[PDB]
Amino acid sequence: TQELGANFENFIGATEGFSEIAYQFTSHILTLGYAVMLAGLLYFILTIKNVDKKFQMSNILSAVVMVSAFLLLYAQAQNWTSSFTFNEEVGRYFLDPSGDLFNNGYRYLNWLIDVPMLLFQILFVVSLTTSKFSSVRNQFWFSGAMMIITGYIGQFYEVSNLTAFLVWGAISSAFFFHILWVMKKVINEGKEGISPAGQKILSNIWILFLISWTLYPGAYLMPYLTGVDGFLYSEDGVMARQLVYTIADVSSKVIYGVLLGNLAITLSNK
Ligand code: NA
Repeated sequence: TQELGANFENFIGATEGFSEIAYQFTSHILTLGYAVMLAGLLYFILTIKNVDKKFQMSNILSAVVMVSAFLLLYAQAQNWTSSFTFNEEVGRYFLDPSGDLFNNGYRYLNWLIDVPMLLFQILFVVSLTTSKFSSVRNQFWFSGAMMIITGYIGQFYEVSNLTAFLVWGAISSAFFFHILWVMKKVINEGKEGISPAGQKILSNIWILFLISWTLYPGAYLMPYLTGVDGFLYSEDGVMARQLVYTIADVSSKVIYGVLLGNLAITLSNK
C-alpha cells in the first residue's frame, strides 16, 4: 500500500515518477504563473489613475488578488521543485521523502481568498438595476466560500476514495452553477443603460468568466477524464491539470481585471 503518495501528484511521483519533460514543463508553467501575477500587480497599481474614483475599488481588488496569487503561486512553484527529485538509476523524478511532499493547500487557499474578491469587484464597476448590492455580494461570498471549501474536502479523497472526491466535487459544482447564475444576472443588469462600447466589454467579460471558471473543475477532474487506465491517469494528467489551472488563473484574475478596468474607462467617456 502506497504511503508517501494525499493527492494525485504525490501518487504519480511515488509510483511512476515524472519524466524530465513532465517535471520541467510543470515547473516552468508554475513559474510563468507567478511571474504573470507579479507583472499584473505592477499593471494594476500603475493604471489605477486611469479610472474615475468611483471605480477604483475594482482596481484595488485586482491588485490585492495579484498580491495573493503571486505569493501563493510562488509558494506552489517552490513546492513542486522541492517535492520531486531526480533518481539517476531510473532516470526520472520521484517523490522525495526528505521534502515536504506536494501540497494543494497553496492553490486552494489562493482560491478561498481570491474568489470572493473577483466576484465582488465587478460590483464596483457596473450598476445593478433591480438587484441589491448587499444581496448579490452575500450570495457571491457564501456560494464562493462553500464552493472552495467543498472542493477542498473533495480533493483530500482524490486517491483514497474517488467516490467521495466526485461527490464533494458535485456539491462544489452546485455552488459554482449558482455563482454563474448570479454573475449572468449581474452582467445583464450592468449592461442596462450603459454605452454600447461598455455593453460589448461586458459581453466579453461574461464569456471570459464562464470559460475561465469552468477550467477549474476541468482541471480537478483531469486525471480521470480518460479513465483509471486512460492516458491522463499518469504524469500527462498532472501536466495538463497544472497547465489548465495556470491558464485559468491568468484568465480569471489578470485578463478579467484588465477587461473590468477597460470597462471602467469606457464608463469614466459618456
Ligand atoms: Na526537485
